[PDB]
Amino acid sequence: ATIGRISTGSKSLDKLLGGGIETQAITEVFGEFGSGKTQLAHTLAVMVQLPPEEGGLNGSVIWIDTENTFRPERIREIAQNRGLDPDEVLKHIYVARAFNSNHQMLLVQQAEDKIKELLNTDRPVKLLIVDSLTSHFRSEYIGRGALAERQQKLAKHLADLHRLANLYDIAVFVTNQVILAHSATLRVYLRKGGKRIARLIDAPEGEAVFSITEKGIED
Repeated sequence: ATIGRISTGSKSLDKLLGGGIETQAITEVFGEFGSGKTQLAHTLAVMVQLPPEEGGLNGSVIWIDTENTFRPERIREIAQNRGLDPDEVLKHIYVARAFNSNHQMLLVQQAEDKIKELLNTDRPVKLLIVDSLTSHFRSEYIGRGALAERQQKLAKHLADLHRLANLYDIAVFVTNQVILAHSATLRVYLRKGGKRIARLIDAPEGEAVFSITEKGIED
């Protein structure tokens, strides 16, 4: 299948990304606490629901929330301010809270069932968010021996995610609060300037700049 691209809501960030985040890929955003990673996730969860000519993929969203940071009210605000019905937008976001890293891994398997269920509806899954990708792995795999073990478990989790992205034409978007290997397709470093600034890592070589607004994010 030909890939799709989901606009972020920011023209600046979209250019940095070549149009938006890609389906059949894992995009990792990483940066310190408060950089805006979860804001970007909320914005994408709305943008993907737009029709293709408006930068969306008429898609549903699966959201694996590991830090209890999903906020329906924020979805409502973003949807309303972009001309969309808040309750309809929320209906197409399927959220599961991951209790620990093992549960988080199982939730990826369960996600495949929902992806199959919606595959031939008018709104197939087009975005799968994991926020935070790494928080449970950080708290559980710690101390001598943990670097190898944690990295192996993460890699396998990411391989499961890559398979869903590639098999079912989905954009996977993951967040990571920050010498280690990484297996995401594209890594985006995000930092706070009221501006937020994004740079592609190990990959346009410039930087994108955007604001957090009532529309999610925008230039």
